[PDB]
Amino acid sequence: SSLQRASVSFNKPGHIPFGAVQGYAPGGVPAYSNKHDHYFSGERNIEDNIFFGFKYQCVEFARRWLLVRKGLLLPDVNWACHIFQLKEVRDAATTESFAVLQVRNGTTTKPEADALLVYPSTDANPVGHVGTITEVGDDYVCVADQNYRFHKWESSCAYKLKLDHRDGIWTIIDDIDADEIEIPLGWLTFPGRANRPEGAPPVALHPSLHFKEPPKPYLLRRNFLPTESKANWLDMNNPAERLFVEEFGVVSYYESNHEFHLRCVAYGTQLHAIFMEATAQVIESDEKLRLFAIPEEFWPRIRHSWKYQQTYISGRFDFAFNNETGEVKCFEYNADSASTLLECGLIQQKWAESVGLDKQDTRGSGFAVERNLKMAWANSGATGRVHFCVDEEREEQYTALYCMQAAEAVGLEGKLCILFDEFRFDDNGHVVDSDGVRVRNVWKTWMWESAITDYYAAREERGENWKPSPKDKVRLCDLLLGDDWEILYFEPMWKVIPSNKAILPMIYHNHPEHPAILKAEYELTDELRKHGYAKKPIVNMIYQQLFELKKQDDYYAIIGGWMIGDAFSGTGIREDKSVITGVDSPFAAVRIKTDIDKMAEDE
Ligand SMILES: [Br-]
Ligand SMILES: [Br-]
Ligand SMILES: [Cl-]
Ligand SMILES: [Cl-]
Ligand SMILES: [Cl-]
Ligand SMILES: [Cl-]
Ligand SMILES: [Cl-]
Repeated sequence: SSLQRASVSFNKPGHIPFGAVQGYAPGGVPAYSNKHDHYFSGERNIEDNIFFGFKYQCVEFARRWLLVRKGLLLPDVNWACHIFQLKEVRDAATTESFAVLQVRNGTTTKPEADALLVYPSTDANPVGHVGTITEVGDDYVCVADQNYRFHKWESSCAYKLKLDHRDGIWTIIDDIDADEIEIPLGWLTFPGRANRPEGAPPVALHPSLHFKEPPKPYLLRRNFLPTESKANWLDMNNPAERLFVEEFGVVSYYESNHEFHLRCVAYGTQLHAIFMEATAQVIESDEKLRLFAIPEEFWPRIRHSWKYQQTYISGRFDFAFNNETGEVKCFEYNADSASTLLECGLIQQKWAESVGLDKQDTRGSGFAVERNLKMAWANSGATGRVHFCVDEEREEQYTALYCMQAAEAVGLEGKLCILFDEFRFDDNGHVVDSDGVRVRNVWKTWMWESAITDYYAAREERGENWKPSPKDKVRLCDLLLGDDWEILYFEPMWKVIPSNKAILPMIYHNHPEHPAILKAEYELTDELRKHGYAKKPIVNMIYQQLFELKKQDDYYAIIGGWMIGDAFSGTGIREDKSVITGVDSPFAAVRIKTDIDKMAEDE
């Protein structure tokens, strides 16, 4: 019991883990959990060179289901909804094309089982959706799919939809969520092909239907000569974009193929899982917590943080990438607070528009950022007012205002706080703001170390019998390390752990397979002496292996990879001919070369 405000996590109640079997469609076709809406793993489902789809999206089910159930291969389709515009599929054995029949919703045709129901594209759901209709009642249809609902099925389908019948017309309506009604376009039948017998084994596919090995990934430094350029290209009204300009006063950017971007989504999301696992191990060990130099006095608190709050908004990986070898290696996870968010999720596209580089065939590397900040916030567990707290530093202010825009977009109320005078103590020692409201949610750039130092400093300046009264000005340590441990902090206190170089030998030991992990040890080893090592200490030592930074046009380049909530949501670059300090280094635009040009990340 004990915990007055609810613990929060991104594992929502109802939902089952990514990849757990939710249930089976008739014929023994399993539906896997995609964790939650709009989650994207970056990982392909391939058995025996048959590319089914992405782990686990809605089309992936459609396609898997069609093979097992009818012996027919659904062709490549970028957006679910485009399925309704298919005229033909293909035969698993002969490859001969095979005529689907398109049957529109809201006509005089009743729907029937073993059809692919297809929802349209909307301003509110841009790729649409595809399910299988497994049964058709008098007044409903049953649907089997992936990536719409996340529960353990209580039957052979995911859900039931209304089937309306008035004046001769049949209309499947999805009004389950009464404030997000959708009407499907219609459904594809496959007239002439019987279901495969139930408990028949799967057909083997003609090898000319094997997945074409994708192109090897590349990230390549390009030079462009803009024909059209815009004098003022940022929106000076928007406060975020203003503080940027007053901070920073034939061109260049990087081009990645779609495969490189997929490789980052997959490596990103997996590294995040790996760091989180590691972070649990540290949290449960007195020894490891002393190693990370967390003072013993803060263990109850950090441990509490870890139990109480399993949500978080941002963290940034630092990668190197080598074009010839294909290798992506991760140096570190700056999960407490990273610069570069506004640049990545806005300024670089804005810029690209200014030099006319947003042609049809490429996209802004951080297109997802905006939409995923909203989803982090919407699912963060924060409710009521959120205080965004920063220093007299513009870089932090535009970082903050950018997450406020996202916060305010999803129903949260926001208040930017520069330093600590917006706050006061009330009659009972609690921290409150200028309108008299008790603090409950705090997003901040202020670092936990800075707080821990201010706490130790504070400890004499007033003493140890001291108890806050309205007389006392609020300090950092009161705003982040006061007696109210149930304030949600964004980036929570446990985020110091995965940010700490001491986690690096632990993630190496737990998962040395991972193509992105670098060998790291607590002690020098003969093998590190051969490969080359860096001796990186902490807040004794850790030793990590070296990776070559390869140059293009003489520039070294480090890649930043954002986690926004649990989404890997984009990449940016900083480059330098000498040393990428990224306090003072030029940021570089990353563009992805790809309705024939749209992706799966949008689902
Ligand atoms: Br609450
Ligand atoms: Br940084
Ligand atoms: Cl897919
Ligand atoms: Cl009605
Ligand atoms: Cl058979
Ligand atoms: Cl403890
Ligand atoms: Cl409130």
